[PDB]
Amino acid sequence: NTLVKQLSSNFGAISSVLNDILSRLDPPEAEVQIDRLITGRLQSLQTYVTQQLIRAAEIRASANLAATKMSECVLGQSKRVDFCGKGYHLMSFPQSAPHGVVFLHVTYVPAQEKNFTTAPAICHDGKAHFPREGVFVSNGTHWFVTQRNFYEPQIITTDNTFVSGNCDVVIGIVNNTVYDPLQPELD
Amino acid sequence: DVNCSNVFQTRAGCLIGAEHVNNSYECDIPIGAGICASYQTSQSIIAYTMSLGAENSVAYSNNSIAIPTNFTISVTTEILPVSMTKTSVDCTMYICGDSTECSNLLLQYGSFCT
Amino acid sequence: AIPTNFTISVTTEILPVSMTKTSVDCTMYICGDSTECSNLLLQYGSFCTQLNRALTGIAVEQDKNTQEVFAQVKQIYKTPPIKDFGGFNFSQILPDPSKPSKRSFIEDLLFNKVAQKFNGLTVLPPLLTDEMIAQYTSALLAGTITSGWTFGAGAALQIPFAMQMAYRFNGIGVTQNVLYENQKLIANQFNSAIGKIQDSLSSALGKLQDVVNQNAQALNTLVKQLSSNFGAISSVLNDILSRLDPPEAEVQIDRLITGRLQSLQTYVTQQLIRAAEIRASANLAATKMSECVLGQSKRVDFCGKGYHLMSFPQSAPHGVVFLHVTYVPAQEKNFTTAPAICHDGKAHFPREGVFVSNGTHWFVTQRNFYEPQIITTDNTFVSGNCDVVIGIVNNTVYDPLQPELD
Repeated sequence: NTLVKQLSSNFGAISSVLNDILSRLDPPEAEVQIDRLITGRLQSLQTYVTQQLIRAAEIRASANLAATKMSECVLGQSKRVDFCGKGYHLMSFPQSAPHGVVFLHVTYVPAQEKNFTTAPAICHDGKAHFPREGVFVSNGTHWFVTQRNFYEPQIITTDNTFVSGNCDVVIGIVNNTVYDPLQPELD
Repeated sequence: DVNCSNVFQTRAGCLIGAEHVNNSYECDIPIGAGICASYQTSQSIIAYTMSLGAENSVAYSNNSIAIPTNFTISVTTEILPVSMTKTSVDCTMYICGDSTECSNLLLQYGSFCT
Repeated sequence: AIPTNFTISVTTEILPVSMTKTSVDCTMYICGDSTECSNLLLQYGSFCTQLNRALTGIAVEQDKNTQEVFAQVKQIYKTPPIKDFGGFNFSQILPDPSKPSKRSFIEDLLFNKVAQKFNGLTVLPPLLTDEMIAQYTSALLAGTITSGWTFGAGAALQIPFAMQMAYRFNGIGVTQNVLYENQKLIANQFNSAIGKIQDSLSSALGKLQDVVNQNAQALNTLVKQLSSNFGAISSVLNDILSRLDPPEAEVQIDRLITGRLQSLQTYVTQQLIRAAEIRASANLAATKMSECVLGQSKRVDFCGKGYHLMSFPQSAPHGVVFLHVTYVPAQEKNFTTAPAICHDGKAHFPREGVFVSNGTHWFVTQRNFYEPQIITTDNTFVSGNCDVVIGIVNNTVYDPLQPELD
């Protein structure tokens, strides 16, 4: 609609019609009137194309950004933090849209939580025990073992705890016995 | 940029028609200098300071860790453009019409329209 | 070569998220305390109408970039009252209450380094002040030393820093038991790395200064154009009308209006190009906020230089300062390795480590640290015979299942 208004503007002349200049004015003296009309429109065309090149860069930047999310969030699982939506992304569902695309991410965000006591290490017979990938928790006096996501207490055995020296090197290490399933198997 | 009932003089401007209160609410209409305006409580246009969020703190401990017990499933929606419309502009039709001398002067600027 | 020692190094990175705002109007620039100037400006009103909609379209994007980098959560977290963070002393990144502003000592050190409106060069004031930006940076540093990565994806989960530091160190392949055996060594190297950055920033922020210089340089260009004649004899509109009548001065006023429209189209073109660089840099800075600060990103040459463990975002005028914690090994030796070890006709392949030797005995350790461990059957597994492997040595396995039966 902006280019339509340029055809009606006189640009300092007496009329914006090309046929009107060659009717009321002689051709030998009409060269100074048509030149101002053409020059006034060339500045509008150069500005129009300049704006289209800038808007094309924003669309190109959005197309390259959406292409990475199409080959990672949809095709495969992206382990990045806050990339495929907002939370632990699992799978995506791309949907079509006029002059665009709509993404449907399925995140995994926990809900409520509780509070339990922990310990950096557990000392048994002078050997420091460390978890493999879990975290030592405790409800009452009992010391259990769970993962770092869902609350699933288990029994602290020898398969989840490994020795790594003595107990006089860990600052703030507690003292608690460790159940050994190998002993009842030999009895 | 005017030096200054319900007159409020801030670092961004001068608003006449909104009473400033000591309470802080959520932002809505941005004005400047971290001051927003909204239609809240009779109810009229009042001025206040925008709220940056609910101030809270986490009790730091040395022998306690929070373990989540319940998990939920949330689905989000994002909008990203892909393409737009395509147009075309020609010098022989937009600049000149059904004339003859108009196309003669355009030949001198043929490199621009090309 | 298996590394035996580890060091802690902190790198810096200056990236700009925003700039200065400036609004230009055709009224206080092209026209004057004159009367005929406005009449001619109505024929070229379509050019100035786009200026009032293109310059304002940049100011709405500068405030939007600030809501994507510094605005990540909806809760304002504060620092805990206990200053004991597991042996690590935090005071350089925490806001000092004795200071008049809510900024730390590092944020206050970089702040010291970082007539025109009468001609139609109005400056729009920013929305977010310098006090509200420091509040968002304090909430990110509070959740990092406490939670770390659980506050940005749900509720805040409290966890001591002694056990949280071991989780950040296991993201490279090293076990967690090594951190507890050298807890005093990491605390001495972490505090020494902060002193090197503090002394370096007290005696160069060129990424945030060149942007301001380019803004003021383009403003002086429009000032020089108003004093020119553009083919006439004067520049003030109140001087030409006082000596020439409007019926005869129309050949000079049109040249001044046209000669100023070229500078407006050139100035608005450079602002749109510089806005694309700030918008592109804002998307890259917002990505590192959710990758380096939020979570442990294993990307190479992305969160500093080397193995990344944690980050600490800071504040900066028209920018953002990051403090990554890199990991680089040092002091390595030479040991003899072997692809596999044959026992009673079975090739034992490792699971996560590699066999090492010192010329006499044969040990086994991981891929990132030298830990002298005996050859066990629980750390390896059999797979076929020994005549299908090109390179394999022969050594007796201790077999931990033998002493258990005695």
